[PDB]
Amino acid sequence: MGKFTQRLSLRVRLTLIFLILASVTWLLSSFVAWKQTTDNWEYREDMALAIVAGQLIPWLVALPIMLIIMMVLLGRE
Repeated sequence: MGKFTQRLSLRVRLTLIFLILASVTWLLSSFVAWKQTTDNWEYREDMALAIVAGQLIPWLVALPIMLIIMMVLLGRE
């Protein structure tokens, strides 16, 4: 497998998607754990308009990342 040899943001395909997918899942978990309060099994914790934003933030950024991951293989995203 490659990616590590190239280490230029992105280059390979299929592997990077899985890697990022796992990274996103882990990130989401870390985010869920990263609870905020004051100043500036579980699954669905009682919250008004925060959990959605927390989940959305990484999603909005991850979405393009995935596209870029796949696009990089073509030549450029």
